Amino acid sequence: KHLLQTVLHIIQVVISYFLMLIFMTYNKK
Repeated sequence: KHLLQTVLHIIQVVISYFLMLIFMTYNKK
């Protein structure tokens, strides 16, 4: 049941790996 139960963790890394790039851009000192 709940196939997202995992995807959630997946989207976690990616996002956790993307934000690190976004934040830099959306940092807007």
